[PDB]
Amino acid sequence: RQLIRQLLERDKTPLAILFMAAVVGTLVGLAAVAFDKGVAWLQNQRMGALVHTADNYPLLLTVAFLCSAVLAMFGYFLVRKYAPEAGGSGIPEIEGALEDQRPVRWWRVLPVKFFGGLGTLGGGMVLGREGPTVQIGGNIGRMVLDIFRLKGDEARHTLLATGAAAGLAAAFNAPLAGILFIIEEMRPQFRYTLISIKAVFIGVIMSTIMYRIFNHEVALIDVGKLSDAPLNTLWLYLILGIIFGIFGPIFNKWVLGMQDLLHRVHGGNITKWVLMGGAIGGLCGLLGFVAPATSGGGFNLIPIATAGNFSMGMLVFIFVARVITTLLCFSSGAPGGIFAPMLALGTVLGTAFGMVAVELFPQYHLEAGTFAIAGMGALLAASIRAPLTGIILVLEMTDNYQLILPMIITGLGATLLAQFTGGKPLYSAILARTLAKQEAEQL
Amino acid sequence: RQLIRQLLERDKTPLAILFMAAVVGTLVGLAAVAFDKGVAWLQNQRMGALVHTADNYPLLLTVAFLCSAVLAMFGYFLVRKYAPEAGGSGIPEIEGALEDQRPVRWWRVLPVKFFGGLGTLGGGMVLGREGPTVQIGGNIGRMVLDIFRLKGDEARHTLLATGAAAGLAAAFNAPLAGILFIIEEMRPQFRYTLISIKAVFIGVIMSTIMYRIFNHEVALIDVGKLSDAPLNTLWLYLILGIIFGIFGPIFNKWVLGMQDLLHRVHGGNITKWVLMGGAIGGLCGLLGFVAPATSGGGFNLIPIATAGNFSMGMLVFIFVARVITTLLCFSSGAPGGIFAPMLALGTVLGTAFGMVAVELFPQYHLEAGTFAIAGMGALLAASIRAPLTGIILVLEMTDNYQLILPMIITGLGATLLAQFTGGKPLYSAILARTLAKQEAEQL
Repeated sequence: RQLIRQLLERDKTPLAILFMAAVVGTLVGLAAVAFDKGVAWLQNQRMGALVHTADNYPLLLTVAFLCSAVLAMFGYFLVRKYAPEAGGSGIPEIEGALEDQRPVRWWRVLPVKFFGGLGTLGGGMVLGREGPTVQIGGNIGRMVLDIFRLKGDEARHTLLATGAAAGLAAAFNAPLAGILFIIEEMRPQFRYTLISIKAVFIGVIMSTIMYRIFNHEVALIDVGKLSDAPLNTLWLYLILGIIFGIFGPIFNKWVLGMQDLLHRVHGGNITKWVLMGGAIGGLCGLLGFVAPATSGGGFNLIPIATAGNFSMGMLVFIFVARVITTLLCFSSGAPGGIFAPMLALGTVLGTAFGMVAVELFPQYHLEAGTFAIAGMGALLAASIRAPLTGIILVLEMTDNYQLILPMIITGLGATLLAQFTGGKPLYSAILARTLAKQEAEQL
Repeated sequence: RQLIRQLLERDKTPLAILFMAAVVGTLVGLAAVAFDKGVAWLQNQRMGALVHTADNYPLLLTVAFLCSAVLAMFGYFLVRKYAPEAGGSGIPEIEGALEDQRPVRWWRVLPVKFFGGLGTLGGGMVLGREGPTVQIGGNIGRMVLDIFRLKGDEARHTLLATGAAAGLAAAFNAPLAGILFIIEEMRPQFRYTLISIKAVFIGVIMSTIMYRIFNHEVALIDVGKLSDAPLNTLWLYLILGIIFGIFGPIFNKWVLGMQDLLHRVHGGNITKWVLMGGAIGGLCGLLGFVAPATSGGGFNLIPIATAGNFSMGMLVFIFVARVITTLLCFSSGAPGGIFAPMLALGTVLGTAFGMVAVELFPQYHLEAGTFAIAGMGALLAASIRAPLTGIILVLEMTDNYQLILPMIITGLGATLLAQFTGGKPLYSAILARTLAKQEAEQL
C-alpha cells in the first residue's frame, strides 16, 4: 500500500496530464465525428434537393443560391459576432497559442467554430474539414484544463498540442500524421518535455478510436493500389517537384493579396462583410451542380482525376476554376481550412502532369495516377512547407504506400525550389501577419 | 549568364551543402550494398563450404567453430587496434559526435567498421547491419567534408546527420525511418534549420536509389498481408505494450551490466579481449547448425514466426537463447548494432503473446500473427525509446500498414510504463557511460 501511496504523490503531476489527455482525445474525436456527420447531413440533403424541382432550371438555380447563401451568412455572422478570431483556417490561431502570443477563448470559439464550420462547409464551399477541427481540438484541450484545476505552466502547452494532434487525426483518420503535424509543422513552439509527446500519443490514439467507431471504412479516399513506380522514371518526379516548387510561393501570395483585397472592398463594416460572404457561398452553392468539380471541398473527384477520366483541357479548366474559388472562399474570412483543397489542387496538377508524361514518354510505361498521388502531397509542401507530414498524410488516406520513394522526391523538389524562390510557409506568414496587426492595433 | 551570376551569391553555401549531401547520399548506399554483398558472401559461401564436407557431425562442428572464430578474432582485434571507438553500435558514438563531445576519425573508422562488421556479421553473430552502417554513413559525411574542404560549423552538424540518416535509410530500405530517426532519436543534438533537413532529404533519397538499383525486393521481411486488427482487440495491444514496457528497462540494464561483467573478464588487455570474442564468435557460429534460429541478424525467423507455424515452448526457448546470445554478443564489444536483434527478439515475445490471446478467448477472431508486427516495434519503443522511428521502421520493411493504430497503441504502452519504471534510452545511456569514461581517462 505504501508503494501506491508514494506513487500517488510523486507522480501526481505527470499522470493527471495523461489522464486528462485521454479525456481530450475522447472529447475531440467525439465532437469531430459529430461535425463530420452533421456536415454529411445538410449537404447530402441539399445535393438531393433537386427531386422536388425536376424541370424548373432557373427556379432550381435561385433556390440553390438561397439555400446555400443563408447558410453561408449564418456561418459568417457567427464568426463576426462573439469571436472574430474563429475565421480563416484556424491552425495559426493555435500556432501562436502554443507560444504565449495568442490567447485562447474556448468558451467563445467552440460554439461558433462548430456552427460556422457547418454553415460554411455544408454550403458547398471550397473549405476543408480539418481547419475547424484542429482549432476545435485545441480549444477542447484548454477547456478540459479550465474545467479541471491545474497550474497551466506546461499543462496548457501540452494540452493544446494534444488537441491539435487529436483534431487533425480525427478529421483525416490519419493517426501518424496527427503526430507528425505536431512534430514537423508546429516544431518551434512545441516544447517536448518527454511527458508531452506521450500526451500527443494518448490524444491521437484516443481520437482515432472514436473516429473508427463511427465512420466504418478503410481509408478516406477510395482509390485502389496503383502500379509501383519503377526506377529510371523518378526524374519525372523531380521535375514535378520543380513545377510544384515554382507554383507554390506563386500561390499563397495570391491568398495574402486577396486577404487584403477583400478587406479593402468591405472596409470593416460587418453588414458589408457577411453579405460578401453570403454572395460567395451562394456562388459556390449554385456552382455545386452546373460544374460539380469546380465546387466542393475536394475529397470527391480525387478518384475521378487519378483514374484519367478527364481530358487535358478539362483538367486545366478544373485547375483554373478551382484555384480562384479556393481563393474567394478562403481569403474572405470563412471558418474553414486550406489544408484539404490544396490536396485537390495537387491532385489535379499531378494528374495533368501524368497525362502529359504518359503521352510524351512511351519508353517508360507509366500510369497517370502515380503522378496524381505523388503531387497531392506536393502543394502541402511547397506552400505550407511541411513535407514529412505532407507525404505521410497522403500515405495515410490513400493507402498507396509503395510509392513513398517518388513521394519524398516530389516533396523535396517542391520545398527546395519553394525556398529558393522567395517564399515563407503559409501558416507562419498568416500568423506573423495577424500578430503584427494585433500589436499594431493597440499602439 | 547574369541570372546564374546572381544565383550563385544568394544560395552560395546552401547549394554546396546540398551538392555534397548528394555526394554523401550516393557514397553511402553503394557503401551499404557493398556491405550487404560482402556479408551475404562469406556467409552463404561459409555455410556451403561447411556442408560440402558434411560427412561427420562433430568434425563438421569443430570447423564450424573455427570458421567465425577466426572472423571474430579478426573483427575484435581490428576494433582494438587503430580505432577503439568502433566497438559496440556506433549510433552512440555519432550521437555524441553530433555534439562536440566525441571526435570523428574517419580515416580510422571507415576502413575498420566496414571490415569488422564484415567479420562479425558474416561470422553468424547476433548483431545487425544498422550499427555498422549508420557509423559508416556519418563518417562518410565527415570524409566528404574533409576532402572537399568546406570547413564550416553548420556543415559538420549537417553532414553527420545526413550521413546517419543515409546509413539508416540504406540499412533497412526505409526512406521514411531515416528522416524520422534524426528527428526523434537525435532530437536534443540535431539543429533543425531549413537547409539542414533538406540535406537529410537529399541524403536519404540519393541512397535509397543506390540500394534499390542493386536489390530488387520490395521489402526485407516477407510477411505478406495479415488480418486487420478490429476495434475490439485494441486493449490487447495495450497489454502487450505494458509487458514490453516492463521488459524495457530490464533489458539495457542487462546490457549495461553484462558490458562491465565481460569487461572484468578480459581486464584491459587485447589478448584476453580477442580470446573472449573469438569464443563468442565460435559459439554463435557453432549455433548456426544445432539451432539456427539463434544466430544471424534475425530476419530469417520473422516471417516464420509471424506465420502460425511455431510452438509455444519453441518460442520460449528461442526467446531465452536469443536473449542470452544477444547480450553476450553486443556487450562484448563487437561492431554491430542492436535494432535488428531487438526486432527479432521482440517478434518472438509478440507472437508468444498472440498465441495466448487467440487461445484464451477465440471470440475476437484474432489471428496470432498480427501481434508479431505489433511486438517488433514495441521493444524498440521501450529500450531505444524512439517509438515513431520504430513504428515506421517496422512498417517500411513489412508493408503491413493497416495496423497503424495498434502500432501506436503498443508503442505508447511500451514507453509509458518504461517511464513509470526508471528506464532511460539505451543509446543515451551508452553515450553517457562512454563520456564518463572519457572524462575520467584524461586525469
